[PDB]
Amino acid sequence: GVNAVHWFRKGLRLHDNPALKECIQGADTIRCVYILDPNVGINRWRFLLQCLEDLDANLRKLNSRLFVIRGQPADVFPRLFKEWNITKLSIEYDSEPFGKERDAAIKKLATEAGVEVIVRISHTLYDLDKIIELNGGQPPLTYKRFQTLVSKMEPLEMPADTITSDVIGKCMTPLSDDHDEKYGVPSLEELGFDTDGLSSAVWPGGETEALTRLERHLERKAWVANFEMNANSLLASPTGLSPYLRFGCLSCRLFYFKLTDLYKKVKPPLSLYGQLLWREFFYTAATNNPRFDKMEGNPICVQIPWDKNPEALAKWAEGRTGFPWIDAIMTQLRQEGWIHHLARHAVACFLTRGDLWISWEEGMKVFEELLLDADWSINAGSWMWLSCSSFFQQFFHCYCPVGFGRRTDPNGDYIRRYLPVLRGFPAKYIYDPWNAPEGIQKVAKCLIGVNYPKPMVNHAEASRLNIERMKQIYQQ
Ligand SMILES: N#Cc1cccc(Cl)c1NC(=O)Cn1c2ccccc2c2ccccc21
Repeated sequence: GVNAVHWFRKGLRLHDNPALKECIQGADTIRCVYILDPNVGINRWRFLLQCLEDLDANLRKLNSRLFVIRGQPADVFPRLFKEWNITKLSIEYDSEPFGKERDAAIKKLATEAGVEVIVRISHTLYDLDKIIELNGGQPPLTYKRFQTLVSKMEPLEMPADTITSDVIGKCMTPLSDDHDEKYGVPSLEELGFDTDGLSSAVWPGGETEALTRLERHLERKAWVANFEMNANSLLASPTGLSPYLRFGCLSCRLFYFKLTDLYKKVKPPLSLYGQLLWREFFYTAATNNPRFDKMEGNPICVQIPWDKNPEALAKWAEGRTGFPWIDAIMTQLRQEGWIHHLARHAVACFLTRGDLWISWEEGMKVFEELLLDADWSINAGSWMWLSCSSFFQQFFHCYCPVGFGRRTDPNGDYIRRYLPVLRGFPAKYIYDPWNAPEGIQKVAKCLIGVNYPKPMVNHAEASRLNIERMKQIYQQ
């Protein structure tokens, strides 16, 4: 008699799920559980709930259900193991340090109850511990070294077979009459969110949406882009995949295999999988470093004397800096949950080494709240990279908070879109409205300093001083 539980955390999908697949074989019963207890904003929570709704719908097609349990894993699992006579628990492996800690605690609870624990890798292409072992026990802090080590790995695992009725076979899911009340997927309102002024999501969550986008994304790559940021790129794309990769609606391995297959048929260079390998790079760097998201106590982070300035930080996080390019980017972020990678560079440089001299830790927390694709490893890694705090990054140049926006969207339509208060300004002044004469401000029906703030710093001087201060941290 084998009674199994598969615990969803990431990997919110039925395709390429080796842990769920392995759990199901030889089992008599199976139940898939998600555990949630009622720094995450409404867009991230809405995405998660839509993922869980899609999972429950797809399990329903298999004569099963998703079980959503409200609580803490260490508090709910002991009695669950007992009630359901559980003998096997499966999880997709979590390389991140806090998830490792949580999973080690559950493993000991499982052992005490005589429960076998199955762990399989499917959030990353590679076994990250084997990369670290290859490198002598420390992760590589350069991309080229990472590539070299990966080229000595065994060829990659192919994705596992989707969970179907055939896979499930004679295994089944016992279902109680009270299932939809006791184990049902929560609502935003039940989590405490006012959904009064809530437009529908720019980024619908779920495996079904992810796989649809994946197909269209490949057609676009071959047919339209031919495998090769402008005003268009700043706006969300219907074939963008990154929030689905972060939540695990889309397998990174399935994506990788589909990309290689598409290229083979139609026509590979590393640029074909550039994005996916940077993902593995930061996970690898983070896995053995519990202070990866901190400056102090973080052995890979340069110690830099950042300022504490809650007023400036709040202006940055709420898009009230008086620099329209920065404010529009931070507005799209809060409203929609995604901004272009190069827009992230711009606002991150502004907050840290370029202008405000505020610690990268603070920007990382705002991004963790608002960015759908901001998993902990890549977010902390990127903020250290941008602030010149690790990965041997140097302060060569500083993004201009006027000129970069002006070069990406010369017309300023992006500004007019997210900062409609500035819609009346001509392109000559749209990125530096404080330089507009009062008469232009009067026709635009926007008095700078009254209806839209004046710039919070002088960029030419703040950047000059900042570059100086960073230079002198190092021996000249
Ligand atoms: N990929 C990659 C990569 C590779 C090398 C260097 C950097 Cl900074 C990289 N990050 C980006 O380009 C964009 N990016 C950011 C930029 C600034 C701050 C946070 C983020 C962030 C968070 C989650 C996901 C992508 C993110």
